Amino acid sequence: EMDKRMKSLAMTAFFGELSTLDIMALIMSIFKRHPNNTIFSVDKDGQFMIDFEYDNYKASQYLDLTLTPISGDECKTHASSIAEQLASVDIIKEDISEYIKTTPRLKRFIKKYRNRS
Repeated sequence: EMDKRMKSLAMTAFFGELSTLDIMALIMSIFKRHPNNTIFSVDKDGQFMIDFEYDNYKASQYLDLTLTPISGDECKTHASSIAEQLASVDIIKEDISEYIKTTPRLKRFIKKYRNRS
């Protein structure tokens, strides 16, 4: 089930700073857990996001987002965001340590997480 600390941090200290990709990288980094699959989605405001599906939850749930599967037409509309996020996912997977290290908000997040006070 979802980690209560990660959720809290994502919704306060890092409110609005994190993407579903960030959440996937952090889950990988903190918990060594990988998604089962990816879902091409869009949010309330037609922003494209790859969402990540795990055993009992999605990455988007850490951000309290209500996303919807992309339609056929939105595939064309979001082709550029699709290619950038795919490219990022492969980067994250290749060396999660380097990504956390070189992504300032993620590195900060790991610090805030590893310190309950």
